[PDB]
Amino acid sequence: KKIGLFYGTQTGKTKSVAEIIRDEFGNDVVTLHDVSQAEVTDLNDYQYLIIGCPTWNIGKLQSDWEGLYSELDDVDFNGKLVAYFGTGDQIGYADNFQDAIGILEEKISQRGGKTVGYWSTDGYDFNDSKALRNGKFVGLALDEDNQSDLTDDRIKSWVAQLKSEFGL
Ligand SMILES: Cc1cc2nc3c(=O)[nH]c(=O)nc-3n(C[C@H](O)[C@H](O)[C@H](O)COP(=O)(O)O)c2cc1C
Repeated sequence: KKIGLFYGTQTGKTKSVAEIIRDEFGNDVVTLHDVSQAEVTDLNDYQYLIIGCPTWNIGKLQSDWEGLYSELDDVDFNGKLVAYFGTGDQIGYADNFQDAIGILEEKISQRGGKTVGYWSTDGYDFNDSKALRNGKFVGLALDEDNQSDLTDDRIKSWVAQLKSEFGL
């Protein structure tokens, strides 16, 4: 209802984290949107938005989000509060860890979106990320490949941080 969660997924991993974020907020609060089936004007249907995106070869947006990225100039995000999460592999892609949510955040915040849900880099091992803003991550960084065991507590903490920042 109130929050729209817009995710893109190639191997199902960002999709399953989205479901866990959805159940943590309440199914009554967040509705899931796979960007493969989305129009970019679907983002207009919400004042509170959650962006979910993994980084793929080579340091690119997942392909469904990549498709929409070009059209982001056609939507106005002013007044909207926007959160970001991604899944990533910090061991194999230490130079591009979570680039996708940083790429998306740059554009959306430029087109009006107000970023909520900044996350600590304490607990990760990487060299570089387009997702860094004053030494914080732009949203929750998940690692299902190397750090899957940490993911449930990260979601629980971040959703609680978000419920508070969104005003639920
Ligand atoms: C060929 C390939 C390229 C990848 N490139 C990156 C990348 O540059 N940055 C990153 O953080 N993770 C990278 N990864 C890891 C994926 O982002 C990670 O496994 C993610 O969870 C996949 O999410 P999805 O299942 O929702 O598509 C790559 C994985 C594959 C197999």
